[PDB]
Parts: sequence; C-alpha cells; structure tokens
Amino acid sequence: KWVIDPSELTFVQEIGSGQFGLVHLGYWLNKDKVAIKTIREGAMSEEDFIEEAEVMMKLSHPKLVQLYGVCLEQAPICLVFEFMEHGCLSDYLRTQRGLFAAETLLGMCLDVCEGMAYLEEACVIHRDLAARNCLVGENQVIKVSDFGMTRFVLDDQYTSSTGTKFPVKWASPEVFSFSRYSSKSDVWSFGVLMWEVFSEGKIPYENRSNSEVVEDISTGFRLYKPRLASTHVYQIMNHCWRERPEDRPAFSRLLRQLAEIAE
Ligand SMILES: CC(C)Oc1ccc2cccc(-n3cc(NC(N)=O)c(C(N)=O)n3)c2c1
Ligand SMILES: CC(C)Oc1ccc2cccc(-n3cc(NC(N)=O)c(C(N)=O)n3)c2c1
Repeated sequence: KWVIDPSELTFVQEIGSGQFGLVHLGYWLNKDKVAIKTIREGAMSEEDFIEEAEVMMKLSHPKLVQLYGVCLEQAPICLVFEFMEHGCLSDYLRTQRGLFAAETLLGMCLDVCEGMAYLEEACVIHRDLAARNCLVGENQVIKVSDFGMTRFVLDDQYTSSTGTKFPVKWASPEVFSFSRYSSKSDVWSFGVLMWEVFSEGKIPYENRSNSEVVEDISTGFRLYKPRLASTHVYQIMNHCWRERPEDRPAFSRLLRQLAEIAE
C-alpha cells in the first residue's frame, strides 16, 4: 500500500521551504531515510492524485526519484520520497559552476535521458521536465522527479498555456499553443534541460518575456550553443527543438545517440 500512517514517519531536520510547503529529512519506519514534502491545503487536487497511486506506485527505475507513499490522515498531507542528498540539479549546477568536466555534464544528460526513456516506454508524460525537477543523489547520479504533477496543481496561472506563470521556457510549440502533451513534447523540454546542464545552470531565455519566447520560437530562433557543448551535442539539442513533434527523436533514439557520443 501507498498510504503511510503518521506513526510510521519521523521528521528529523527541516531541509527547506518548497513551493507547496515545507520539506523535511526524516525516517520511514523499517524502510529508509526519506524526504517528506508537506503540501499546503488547496495547492493540489489530492483526490485526483490518490486515484492514480495504485497504478503509479509500480513505476521504479534507478534514474527516477521514488515517491514511496502519502501520509493523509489529516491535512496538510505529506508526500514521502527517496532522499536525494545533493538537492535539485539547477542549484547543483550553479553552485559547482567551473568544476564540471564536459563528460560529467554529458553523463548527467544521459541519466535524465535514461529515466525519460523508461517513462516514455511506460506511457507516462512528465509535462514540466526541467533541471529544477531533477535531483542529484549519491555519487552525482541524476534522477527525474515530479513527472505528471502539473495535472494536479491547482494554480491556473501555472497550468494553463495562457497563464501568466506558464513554464513556457521548456514548452514545445504544441504545448504552448494547445497543451498538446506527449513524450515528444517532453523531448523538447529535455533539449532545454540539456542546454541548462551544458550552461551550468543558466536560465534559458533570461532576456525574454513569455510572449517574446513564443514569438522567438515560432519564428525559428533557438537557444545558442553553450561553450561546454560540442557541436555534436548541440546538434542533438536542436533535434529536440524541431517544430513538428513527429520530427523530434523519441527518448529511446536519443538515449542510443547520446550514449554513442559519450562512449
Ligand atoms: C526545499 C529546498 C528549496 O531546500 C533544500 C535545501 C537543502 C537541500 C539539501 C539537500 C537536498 C535537498 N532536497 C531534497 C529534495 N527532495 C528529495 N527527494 O530528496 C529536494 C527537492 N528540491 O525536491 N531538495 C535540499 C533542499
Ligand atoms: C504514492 C505515489 C505512487 O502516488 C502517486 C499518485 C499519482 C501520481 C501521478 C503522477 C505521478 C506520480 N508519481 C510521481 C513519482 N515520483 C516522483 N519523484 O515524482 C512516482 C513514483 N512512482 O515514483 N509516481 C504519482 C504518484
């Protein structure tokens, strides 16, 4: 079962304040050390989420952060995850900027691509893949997290393509125009994630408003090549950013292409 009783969790340390509430380091009885995220009432559709728990608990892969269960006896509810010692990838890149070998950056992209190839095979769409949603664990392994969560977020300004907070910087044209999500729209986001990795955590299109990103992308403009990305790596990024989803590679194809580049 995915229901975790309150008596089975102990909070040890406050890790920080997230988007939906607090994050603690804690222990899960007879199981493991965990990250526990407390979710503010009203931030998510909890009833919708728990309906998918029996199916979603079956997903398991070394490059996906495991969400073990939910503590829901009383509000605010808690989501219990595998603990990722080095935190989010975006902050990890920014704090260690100048210390990364190009091979390590390519390895980080390969970990994410492997996790995404598993989700693509499982027919699970991430919808908001970005360096901020990837986590860094033991021996600098990168794992994907928060896949599918935007289907439960209750803030319309974030989830609607016409919303003032829409994450347009990672959105393919069919997502920013029609919310047409697919594993091919996640491939576009993955190309932006590759750019974030090779730029050591720079913000994509930092000098543009949301409408300006939409105009730039629709007129064929793309993110410039980061200094650390080889021309072969940048070519792959551009394949992720093809206007037509049908022309983008599947994650299964990207994984083989990037591994050949690495090895
Ligand atoms: C909550 C964030 C803003 O603050 C921190 C501060 C320090 C951290 C140190 C280590 C790990 C962190 N950490 C741990 C996380 N989750 C899991 N599954 O372990 C996350 C996350 N962003 O989801 N960040 C940390 C997160
Ligand atoms: C207790 C969990 C399995 O319940 C759910 C319920 C609904 C979900 C809907 C979309 C995605 C889910 N989801 C998200 C997960 N992991 C992270 N790191 O976000 C997992 C997992 N199996 O690791 N499942 C869901 C997980």
